[PDB]
Amino acid sequence: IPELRAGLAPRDGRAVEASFGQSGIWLIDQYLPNPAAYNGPFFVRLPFSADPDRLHAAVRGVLRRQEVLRTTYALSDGTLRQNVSRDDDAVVFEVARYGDDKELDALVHRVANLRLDLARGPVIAVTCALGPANRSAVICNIHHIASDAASAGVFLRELLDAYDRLGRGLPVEADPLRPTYGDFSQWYRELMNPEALTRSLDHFAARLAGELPVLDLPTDRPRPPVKQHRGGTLPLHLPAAAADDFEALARTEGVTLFMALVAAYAVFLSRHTGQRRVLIGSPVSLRDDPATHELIGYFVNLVVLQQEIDDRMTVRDVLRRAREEVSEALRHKWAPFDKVVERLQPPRPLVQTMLVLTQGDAGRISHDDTELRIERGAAHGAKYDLSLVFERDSEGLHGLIEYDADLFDEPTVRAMGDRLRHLMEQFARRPDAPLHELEAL
Amino acid sequence: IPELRAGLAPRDGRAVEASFGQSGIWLIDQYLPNPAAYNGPFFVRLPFSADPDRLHAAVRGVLRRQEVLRTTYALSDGTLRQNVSRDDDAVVFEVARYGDDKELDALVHRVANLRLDLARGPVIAVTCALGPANRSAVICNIHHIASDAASAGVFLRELLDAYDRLGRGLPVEADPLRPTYGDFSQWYRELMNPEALTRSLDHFAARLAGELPVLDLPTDRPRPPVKQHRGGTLPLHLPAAAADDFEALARTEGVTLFMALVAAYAVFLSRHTGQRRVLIGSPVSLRDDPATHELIGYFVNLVVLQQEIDDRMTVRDVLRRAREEVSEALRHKWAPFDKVVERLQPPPLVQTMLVLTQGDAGRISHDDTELRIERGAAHGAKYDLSLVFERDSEGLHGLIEYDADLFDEPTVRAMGDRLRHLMEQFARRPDAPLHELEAL
Ligand SMILES: [K+]
Ligand SMILES: [K+]
Ligand SMILES: [K+]
Ligand SMILES: [K+]
Repeated sequence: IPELRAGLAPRDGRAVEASFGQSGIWLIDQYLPNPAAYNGPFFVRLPFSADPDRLHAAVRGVLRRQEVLRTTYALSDGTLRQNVSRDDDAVVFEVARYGDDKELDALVHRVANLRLDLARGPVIAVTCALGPANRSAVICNIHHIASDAASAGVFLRELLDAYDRLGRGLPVEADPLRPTYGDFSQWYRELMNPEALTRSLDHFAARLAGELPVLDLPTDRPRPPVKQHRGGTLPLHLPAAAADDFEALARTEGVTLFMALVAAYAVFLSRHTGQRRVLIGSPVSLRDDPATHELIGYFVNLVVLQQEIDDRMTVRDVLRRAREEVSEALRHKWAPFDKVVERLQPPRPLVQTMLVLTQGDAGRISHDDTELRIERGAAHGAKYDLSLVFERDSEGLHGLIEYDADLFDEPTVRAMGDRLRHLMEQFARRPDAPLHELEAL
Repeated sequence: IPELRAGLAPRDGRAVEASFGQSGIWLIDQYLPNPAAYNGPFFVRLPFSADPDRLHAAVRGVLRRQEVLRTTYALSDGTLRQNVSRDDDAVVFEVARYGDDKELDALVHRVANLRLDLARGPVIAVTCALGPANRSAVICNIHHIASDAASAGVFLRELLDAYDRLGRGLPVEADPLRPTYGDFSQWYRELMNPEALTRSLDHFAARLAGELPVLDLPTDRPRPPVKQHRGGTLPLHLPAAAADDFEALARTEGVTLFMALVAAYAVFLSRHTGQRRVLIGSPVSLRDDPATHELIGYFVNLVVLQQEIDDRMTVRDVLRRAREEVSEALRHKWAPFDKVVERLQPPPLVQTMLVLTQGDAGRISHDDTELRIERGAAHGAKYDLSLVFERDSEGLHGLIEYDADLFDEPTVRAMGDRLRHLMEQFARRPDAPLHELEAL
């Protein structure tokens, strides 16, 4: 797998083609809300009161060092292109006040519900929120065509570094040795040469051949003709003990934590739908190369995982079947989801639910000897029926549910969450047990 | 002024043309937020824990009795039509929970940010919010084309009444003797016959002739090429004392409270813009006839008020000049705003607005206890800023709705402070020339 190098894309001024991910995203954009909350608008509470003018000047420094934040999109002869502008002030900005968490959440909602223009920009909004005493907060919305979950950490590190440099009178400018998102976009297209792309597509086309199941969850309402794009969230409240045991199960059985969650979630879905086969989408990070680790952009590909469940399999059986499914999918993870879709020709996609695992250390930023936390807003467009979003660090494993309120009332979701965390507790307690001997509630 | 009668529009099934207001609203409709907060998504805290299934059944009863909630819109031969459906379940509904004010505001925000489809519907969203103890809340979003500020009280009275009737096994059905929004729409077109419409348009075309000023407020940011539809709100915090004196000022000088607010706001704007002439829009209620008082719909027309201010006029001068401008404008208030705009051909007309509601429309009685109608704070900032006043039994108060594309909040807080200061001075020195009312 070749290394990403700066200058791969023409540094002459010619506009680079959008990456596989940007192209799929641009196609669907209808000025909807952010599809998901885990990778959406965010904020960080500061243990000082930030100066608004210098914070704004720090933001312009971040735009200079982060080329995707100055990028708009347009078709040029049948090809979508990334048009980079020199204007480091293309940000939707405001200074506002709050006195408590409710007032802060009101400011977050305003930022989170912007519907940014991809043709003209800006693609980023920032609010400098002034709190009581020595408190303040930065609120940020980056359009998902220009970001992913990890981008939030990148943005805040760049912003706090620029803030501090500008305070010391130092300059804040682009790193010419760092690759851009345009370089990564070209690198991705070179990686997916025609033979390598057919090979990876061929894999998923074989795995997902035939009549695929459509997730059949019990709902409070039928799917409406008009989607209203109204997402809810609900924390799992997975007990710390059960969470620690679930992590212990994973390593004891030789599976990653993610493989374990995928298996338990598949069992949960199989029970609730009465369906043997379940499909779970997962957004896999493409940040393998460390040259991507300080770049804002869409460094993700959605990968489809298929599992077959029945209640005579044991916990250990499903863990090991998830290990094989995840292993092969990750081996072909560079297959762009939208080309997988095009190759499969479903009845117009593939997946109606998603599972995500983040390392909680990506939501932790050190600044001036203190630790800061990246917090997500709760509002989203409910792209899927429901998405399980897990985060694990040394301090423990925890999760939340993002759900489509067009289908579910919140107590239904709380009941689902209640069964899922119970199941996960039984998984760790009885790896040898057949699933039918794991009793409900 | 003819009476509104039920059956004015054919009860045969032929689709009535949209009202003047609905037409203007439909033309602009993209998929933007509610333009303003004062007339936007709302909620009411209930002193019991509502039963979700019966509350949903109550909502279907309101749809049956309130025909605009079952209306969608579509052109048919160059004419916008109100297509009424019999589906009393066309509502964006959910049941959700809250344990404190923050969690409730989270449920309000989700309802408030829906972008309802005018061609397909639903045009209404309702959330049955289950709180702690024996407490709950109803959260509601009705599209601007199908409502006005007063509609929220109509909706909630209908809802609580239906809820109780369904509890006692009684039926909840349409009142055939009550006119519909379709009747009002046809009544409005008959009222604005060609001669009567030309007369009212002629009035505003003469009053508003020439090069109109464009509100020139100091902003923190220039007006952006891409509007982001990001509204803020800021409470004015008008002291009870000054608010009472201000009301007392109005009565003593023989002007309505609204007239007094219009004068003080115009003075405030002239000072902040450096402009002698200021235009203020005001949404005027068209619910004169008591036959409209239990109807949900857009019963409003925007009217443009023009005022000339300089600092040698006294408080009493601007009060009496506001009296004449408002009196004449109200006399021609049926002239549809969009037709006034078409007649004037601007390069619309007003960049700011003033509203006065009677807080008795924001207060409803249920089983001996009084309930308050509360507005969300999110909106699309249709105007640079809008001053929203409400006068109830407890006093007079106001808030500012503002465009965050232009203003940071501390700028708006400083404006609200100068406007509140000015209004106190108005009441203290009605004889004084304005140049003797010093800032701060
Ligand atoms: K502070
Ligand atoms: K505030
Ligand atoms: K909740
Ligand atoms: K309750």
